[PDB]
Amino acid sequence: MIKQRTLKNIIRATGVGLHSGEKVYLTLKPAPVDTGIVFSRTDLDPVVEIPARAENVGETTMSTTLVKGDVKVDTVEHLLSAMAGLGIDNAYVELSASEVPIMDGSAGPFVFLIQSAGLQEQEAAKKFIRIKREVSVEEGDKRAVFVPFDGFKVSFEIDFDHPVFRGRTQQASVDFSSTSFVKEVSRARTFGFMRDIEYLRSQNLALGGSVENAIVVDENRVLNEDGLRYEDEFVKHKILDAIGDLYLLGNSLIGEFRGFKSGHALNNQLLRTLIADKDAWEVVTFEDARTAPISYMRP
Ligand SMILES: C[C@H](O)c1nccn1CCCc1ccc(Cl)cc1
Ligand SMILES: [Cl-]
Ligand SMILES: [Zn+2]
Repeated sequence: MIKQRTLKNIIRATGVGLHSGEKVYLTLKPAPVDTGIVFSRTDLDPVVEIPARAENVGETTMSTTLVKGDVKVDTVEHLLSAMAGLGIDNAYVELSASEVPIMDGSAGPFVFLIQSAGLQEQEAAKKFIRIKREVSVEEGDKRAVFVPFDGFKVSFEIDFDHPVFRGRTQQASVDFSSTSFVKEVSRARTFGFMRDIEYLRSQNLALGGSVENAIVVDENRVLNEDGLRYEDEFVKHKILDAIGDLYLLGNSLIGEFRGFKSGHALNNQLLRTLIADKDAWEVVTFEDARTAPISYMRP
C-alpha cells in the first residue's frame, strides 16, 4: 500500500521573518501517524499548538496566517509547499517567533532541510481527498476553482498591470510530481514591487524584505543583479503559494486546481467551500502503488 511519511531525523534552521523582521529559530521533528502538520510556539508558557488546517487560517491579506485566539503563526505557505512537494504527512514544526523564516523567499531551503533529515515511511495508509465534482469561488475580477482530474494539476493565470510584463498576462500549468516540484516549482522566489514601497511599510509589512530574500521590481525592470531563476518565475511562485495553501486541507489532493488573479484569501476561501460541499469529495487510500496516480520522492 501507499504509506504516510514523516521525518527520519530532527533538523534545526535559523532565519528572519519577511513581514515581522525578527530572527526566528525553526525546528522540524518526526510525528506519529495521522498527526498531520502541527505548528508549535516554544517561546510561550505554556507551549501553544496551532494545527496546520484550513479552519485555523485567520489573516490572508499578504500571507497565510494561522490563529488560535491570542497566538499566531505567520507566512506558512512556502514551508507547507515543500512539505506537500515531498509528500510529508506528519511533522512537528517548532518556532521561537510569530513568523516562519523567509529564507531565500522560495521553498528550496526547506526542501534541502527535508531531504537531509530524510523521509520515514510509517505503518499506516496514506489518505487523499479526491475531487468528485467542480467547486468555484469569485471575488470581483479574481477567481479560483477545483475540478476533477486523475492526478494533481495546478494552473495559474496572472493579469498584472505592471510594465515588467510587456502588456501580457502570465500563464503556467504544472502536472504535479515530487521530481517536477523541486526543479520546476520549488526555486521560484517571492516578489515585491517598488510601487508598493510606501503602502507596504505603513502597515508594518515586508520589514525584512530585501534583494537577498525576494524579487524586487522597479518600474523599468527586475533590479536583482542576476535576474530571474525561471523566465516565468512570478507565475511559478503563485503556483508555489497555492500548493502550500491547499495542503491545509490536511491531505494530498487528487484533482485539478485553476487560479485566475487569485491569492491566499481566495485559496483559503476555496478550501472551506469544498469542505462544506461533502457531495464534491471523498477520502481514498491505495492498496497498490501502480493503481495510484500521484508520484512522490522515495526516501
Ligand atoms: C509572502 C507571500 O508568500 C508572497 N509571495 C509572493 C509575494 N508575496 C507577498 C510578499 C510581499 C513583499 C513585499 C515587499 C517585498 Cl520587498 C517583499 C515581499
Ligand atoms: Cl503573537
Ligand atoms: Zn509566496
